[PDB]
Amino acid sequence: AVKVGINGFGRIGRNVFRAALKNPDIEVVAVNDLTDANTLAHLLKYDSVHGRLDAEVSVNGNNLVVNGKEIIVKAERDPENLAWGEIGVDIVVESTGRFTKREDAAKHLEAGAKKVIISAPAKNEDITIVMGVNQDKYDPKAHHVISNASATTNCLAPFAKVLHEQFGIVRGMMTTVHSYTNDQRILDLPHKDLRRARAAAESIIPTTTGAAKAVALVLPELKGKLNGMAMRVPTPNVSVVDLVAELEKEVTVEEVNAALKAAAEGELKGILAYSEEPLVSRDYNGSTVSSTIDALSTMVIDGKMVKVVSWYDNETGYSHRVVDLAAYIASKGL
Amino acid sequence: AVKVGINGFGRIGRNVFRAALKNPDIEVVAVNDLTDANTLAHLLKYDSVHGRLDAEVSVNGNNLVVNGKEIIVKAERDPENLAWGEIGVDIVVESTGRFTKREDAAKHLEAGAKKVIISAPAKNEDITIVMGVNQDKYDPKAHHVISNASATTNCLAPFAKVLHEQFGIVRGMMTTVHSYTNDQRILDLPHKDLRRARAAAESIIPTTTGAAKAVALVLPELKGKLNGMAMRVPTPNVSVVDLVAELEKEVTVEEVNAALKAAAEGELKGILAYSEEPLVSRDYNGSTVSSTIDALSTMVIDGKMVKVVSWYDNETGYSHRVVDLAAYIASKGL
Amino acid sequence: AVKVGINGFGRIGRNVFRAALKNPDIEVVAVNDLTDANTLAHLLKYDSVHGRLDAEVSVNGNNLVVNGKEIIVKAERDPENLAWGEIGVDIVVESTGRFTKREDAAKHLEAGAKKVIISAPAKNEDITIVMGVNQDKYDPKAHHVISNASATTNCLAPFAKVLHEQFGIVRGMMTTVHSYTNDQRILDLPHKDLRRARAAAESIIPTTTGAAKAVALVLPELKGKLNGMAMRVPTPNVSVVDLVAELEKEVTVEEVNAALKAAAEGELKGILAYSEEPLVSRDYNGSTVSSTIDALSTMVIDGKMVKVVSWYDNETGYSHRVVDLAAYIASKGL
Amino acid sequence: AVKVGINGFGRIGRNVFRAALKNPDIEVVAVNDLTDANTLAHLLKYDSVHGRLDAEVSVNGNNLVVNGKEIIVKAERDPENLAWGEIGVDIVVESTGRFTKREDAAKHLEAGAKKVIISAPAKNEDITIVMGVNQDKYDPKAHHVISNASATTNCLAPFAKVLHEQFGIVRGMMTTVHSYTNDQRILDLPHKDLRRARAAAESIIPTTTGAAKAVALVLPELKGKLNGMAMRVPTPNVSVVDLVAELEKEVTVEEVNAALKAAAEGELKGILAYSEEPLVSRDYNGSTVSSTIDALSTMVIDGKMVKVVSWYDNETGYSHRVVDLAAYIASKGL
Ligand SMILES: NC(=O)c1ccc[n+]([C@@H]2O[C@H](COP(=O)([O-])OP(=O)(O)OC[C@H]3O[C@@H](n4cnc5c(N)ncnc54)[C@H](O)[C@@H]3O)[C@@H](O)[C@H]2O)c1
Ligand SMILES: NC(=O)c1ccc[n+]([C@@H]2O[C@H](COP(=O)([O-])OP(=O)(O)OC[C@H]3O[C@@H](n4cnc5c(N)ncnc54)[C@H](O)[C@@H]3O)[C@@H](O)[C@H]2O)c1
Ligand SMILES: NC(=O)c1ccc[n+]([C@@H]2O[C@H](COP(=O)([O-])OP(=O)(O)OC[C@H]3O[C@@H](n4cnc5c(N)ncnc54)[C@H](O)[C@@H]3O)[C@@H](O)[C@H]2O)c1
Ligand SMILES: NC(=O)c1ccc[n+]([C@@H]2O[C@H](COP(=O)([O-])OP(=O)(O)OC[C@H]3O[C@@H](n4cnc5c(N)ncnc54)[C@H](O)[C@@H]3O)[C@@H](O)[C@H]2O)c1
Repeated sequence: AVKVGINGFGRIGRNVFRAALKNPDIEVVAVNDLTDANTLAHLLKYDSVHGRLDAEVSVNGNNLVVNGKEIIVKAERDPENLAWGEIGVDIVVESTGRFTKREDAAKHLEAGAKKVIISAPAKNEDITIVMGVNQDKYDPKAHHVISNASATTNCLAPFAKVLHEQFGIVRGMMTTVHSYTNDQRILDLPHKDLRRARAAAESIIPTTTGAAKAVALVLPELKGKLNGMAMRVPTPNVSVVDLVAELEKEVTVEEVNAALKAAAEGELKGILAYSEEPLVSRDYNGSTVSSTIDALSTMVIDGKMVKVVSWYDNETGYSHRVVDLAAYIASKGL
Repeated sequence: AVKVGINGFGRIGRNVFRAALKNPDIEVVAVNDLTDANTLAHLLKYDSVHGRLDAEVSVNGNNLVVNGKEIIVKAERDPENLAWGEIGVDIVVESTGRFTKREDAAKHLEAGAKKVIISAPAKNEDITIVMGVNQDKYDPKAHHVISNASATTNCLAPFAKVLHEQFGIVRGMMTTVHSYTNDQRILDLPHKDLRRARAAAESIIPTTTGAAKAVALVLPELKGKLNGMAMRVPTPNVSVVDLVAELEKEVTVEEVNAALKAAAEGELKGILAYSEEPLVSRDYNGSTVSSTIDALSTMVIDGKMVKVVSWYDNETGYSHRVVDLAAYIASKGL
Repeated sequence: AVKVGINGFGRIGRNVFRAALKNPDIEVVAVNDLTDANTLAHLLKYDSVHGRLDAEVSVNGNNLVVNGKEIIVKAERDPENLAWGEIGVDIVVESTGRFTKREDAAKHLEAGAKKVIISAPAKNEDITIVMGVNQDKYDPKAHHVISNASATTNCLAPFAKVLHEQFGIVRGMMTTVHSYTNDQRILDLPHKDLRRARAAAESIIPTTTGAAKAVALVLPELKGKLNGMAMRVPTPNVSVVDLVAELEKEVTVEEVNAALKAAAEGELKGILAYSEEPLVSRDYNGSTVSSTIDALSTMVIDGKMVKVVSWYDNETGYSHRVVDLAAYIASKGL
Repeated sequence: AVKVGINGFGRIGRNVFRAALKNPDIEVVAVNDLTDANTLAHLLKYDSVHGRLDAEVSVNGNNLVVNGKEIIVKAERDPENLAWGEIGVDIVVESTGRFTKREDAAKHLEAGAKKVIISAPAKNEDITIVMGVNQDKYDPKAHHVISNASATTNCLAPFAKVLHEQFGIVRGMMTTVHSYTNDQRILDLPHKDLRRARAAAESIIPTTTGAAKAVALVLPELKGKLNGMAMRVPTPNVSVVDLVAELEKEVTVEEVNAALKAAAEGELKGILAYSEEPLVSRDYNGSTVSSTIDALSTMVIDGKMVKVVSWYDNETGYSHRVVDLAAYIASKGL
């Protein structure tokens, strides 16, 4: 239905493409990176994390060919030269990781695009959205550069929403044991973050995260009530959020879990899931939801302090949300 | 000085041996396991985590020879047959992981030993000790089966003591992002804990930890106030404790860090350490302290909820504490 | 059609079960291990390597239930008490790793089974078979305890057969860069093989392998002409054989590759595959063939010496061959 | 004694710096990279692979301060702006990986340096040297841009030299199971080499190498007789060479090992080592020799074909050879 372009055909760019392949209302007509079609096709076909792409992939000139459909391949380092308008691209998924500033992402609009979805926390964006939490705040008239936040925020926000509405969150802190990403390093290389500069597959690497405070962007009532950190570990994909919060209402483990299960079946179905199985990260590789409560981990002290653990495939879940947001934004008229 | 025997020459047994080599007051004269001297000598000399042992290691008959001293090698799976008495062994380090219950650990006493140190949380032990927290409670007359707790409790207890004494802990929850251990599995094998049954180097594995509740054993005032869990990750060694606690007094990050640093350079020197550097797990491999505060991670919300993160080499640190405890127990008379 | 029993429901045991689910001619009616039905069910449903099993799995009493079919679960350490006869099991897949000697595997026969397939190299087996190479040598009247060799031998034999037949192998050496298995150790632990005793996910570990010499059992003309070793590395599954051989004829890379593809498309279709794609180990996870030639790696030096590289999913490919062998054996009369 | 500059303060650059701190004849007065002094100092102080540097490290403006010594820090992307001459730098270690072509490496000469050592195979270099094999071929008057070959070639050449002199090599093929390096990728990213584009810590990754070919550069008699490949695996450091060669005469494992042991204790002392211990990769971390024979792995088939396996710490060993070459080149006059 709506024509979409993807700038930065990497981990999120390609997984967003995989997700788009399952959404008939979304059509990816062009992608942009810093290599050639042959390379992007090879990477799209064979994935070290999600296996071979269950589709036909080939190349024809500067175009990828998936199931007969041709996708234009561009290699413009400067997004202002993408000429999105000429090929009718309305929504651009900005996932290079280099253009999170509005002034930069806005270059896509200058190139003829209508809307831009930054696949990460942004700066000076017109608004930040987390599907299932605040998409109703999207304004087609005033919002052109939208942030889909981070995978961590998309995992926490949904169940933070439930805990707050049902029991009221006074204050809380979280840690996300997160798999490594391409923003880290193989073997001790320069990095603005001296922790992320260290060999990713050899250590537990503490690093900051704005996910806790970013939750306030989608749930204003939580402003100043949350904070947290991250710990990158030697796993290629799938992460988990560990939240410890003080509640206004006195609760039991059963009550907390019941409320999370109810939200997973109702308001947040497809966004928040609920599991009573003793699973591990590998089990969630490929999961499309944004957050899956690990019910067995739920605990409470004095009926006022609770710990909630939730899984999330930082690649697949987030990419699906990006597509859901694309379709949602389009449904409001471009 | 004091004659020591080690039952279960594994990760702790061997690292305890390395630490013993550095203390003139403790002499390891015999070790017991389930293999021959050739095998134990090879494992002792070459370590995948701690490098080559800086000492001369050889074999005479079926006994070990380290720096000119002969170490008797036994291979009895039933501790009752160890005859520690015949060779003047007074203190036995029980580190097989199979004899944490008093009925099993006491067999060493039945066999001639005077004191037994269980290298883990125990059952029906005379007392559980964490050096730097409650070794003063040790009574040579009434205590014969002693537990040195777990590495996690040895990491948490030291700073929980500082936090409670200086600000007062109302309640709190912790999570330890822990390296995998020999209790886990290489590739999905049967295990009582269905999570620990899964490929250890492939996932983030949520599992239990008695550390939080065990802290009450050495700090009774914290009874019923703490709880937690563990996340086993793909690293071979070094772990980290993440504590989120509600304090009684209002505090600032600087006040919390100052108290921890004071204790680290004061009363808990050698046990608790304090670091303001942005380091990673590999950097703590070989660390001999029981707990190192990652000061850069300390945070506070509403001046009441605090997060404290502490590193610990679960093998080296704990092993050193086992030896310190042995020397301490010996100093009180056998 | 034929009722099959699996002794040792581990990596091979369970992956053989998966393969059997896709073969209407073989029905697994019972499995034996050292744990309960709940544990085996959990392990069968969630695999850290091959993902979630696409089938309904539940427990009923002390039995398993897969897609409405009930699978009997036993927990007999001694195979002689399995009572295969009483439940009509004619073929037993011996995959515990503890009964590779004929006298031990034969205990299944005393228990009522008619044929035993040892899922590994054996001792005193009536015959060793590699599907696609010598199944024609199987004699229903004289062969009751059959070995399906190792995964490495199943990978090498097929193309060693092609090379010898087309160009004649004078002599050769092979090395298999093999993923770790459950016969190794998580962290330096006693092991008859001092190399396999070392932390499996931490090093490149040289270890012996009888695959090269075993090829002689399925290809007699190669007796005394091949030898090799293995190198265990930090990967969970998928291995690769590296064969260097002196040939009788002088050849070119194109000639060698062409002959391998001819065999893959004809004589050994389904057993030997041919690939001209620049892939990596992850890409072969799930591959059901016994051997896939990495054509881009083929190399020839000074006309007479060649290097051929072939991939193989040591779990999936081998398990499918076990099932193919069971079906083949059954087609000859039980 | 001789003033040295390091271009590309990375894995080799920093480890070369470590080796130089041990050689009184080599004085590193400046290093160049693409970051700030604080970052380089931090990376030099804490190494994820080799541990904390045993020296005092601090920063003073644009200088590193190691044990009171001032080390100038530059950040010039273009080698021609380095002005080595102005600071008396005579020998430059080119270890960025971007200037292996003579035309590029020569830029250091234009900037005032007298000699350039390319820490890798090069293009149109004046000469390629492997200490212990052909340093005697270095000509101070004609050789200004020298290559110290690869770590792999430094491992193979020394023992290939012994085998050829003692038995005569007809032809041979090699494979080096190599730890991953910074030229690879964390998670499937564009790369000219489609194999190296794949997640490095997740697969066995075949990749080409001219190491066996480069041997002819230092041992001209082996021209056209060798070739090989590489296999990158999930280990951070330490690699191993696996050579299979056809000899001009029949030999036994004992004779091959005896000749290798003799050379390691004689002519190649310090370059070639010999071990009869059953070790693994982690055991060689820190090894300063270029090649250590794993005697237990030596094999021979049909009298004329041998397999020799040798270990090498690709970072430490090679870095030491770089320093050795610098001292050697200086001793010949600048
Ligand atoms: N990986 C995750 O788990 C995850 C989850 C949620 C959000 N994100 C966010 O998504 C963004 C991308 O992350 P990723 O993990 O996919 O990174 P990545 O490194 O895998 O992909 C980035 C891609 O963009 C390309 N690129 C870089 N500069 C370019 C330019 N100037 N023009 C065109 N293409 C260019 C790169 O070649 C690469 O293919 C980041 O902002 C990140 O924070 C990542
Ligand atoms: N690894 C850590 O981080 C850590 C830290 C603190 C405490 N611990 C505790 O220490 C104990 C041992 O742990 P580990 O990691 O050293 O385990 P391990 O598996 O590495 O070592 C156990 C050793 O005991 C031997 N053994 C087993 N049964 C025996 C028996 N019946 N008789 C004699 N020897 C026997 C084994 O062969 C092995 O060498 C456990 O109770 C564990 O919880 C572990
Ligand atoms: N894993 C591979 O890549 C591979 C490939 C080809 C062949 N094999 C061979 O297959 C065999 C099994 O290998 P694996 O990797 O599946 O091993 P594994 O350790 O994963 O499985 C062995 C199973 O047998 C069970 N067991 C042990 N003793 C038993 C007994 N006495 N009675 C009943 N059950 C028992 C264990 O609990 C476990 O579930 C070995 O002989 C091995 O050499 C392995
Ligand atoms: N790592 C090994 O095992 C090994 C062994 C022997 C030789 N080598 C070779 O040594 C070279 C470097 O390898 P490495 O592993 O140290 O790489 P690395 O990526 O760790 O280090 C390269 C360094 O150079 C810097 N750099 C890049 N371009 C630069 C420029 N234009 N100017 C100044 N600095 C620049 C990078 O910031 C980095 O610090 C390569 O040619 C490689 O093939 C590597």
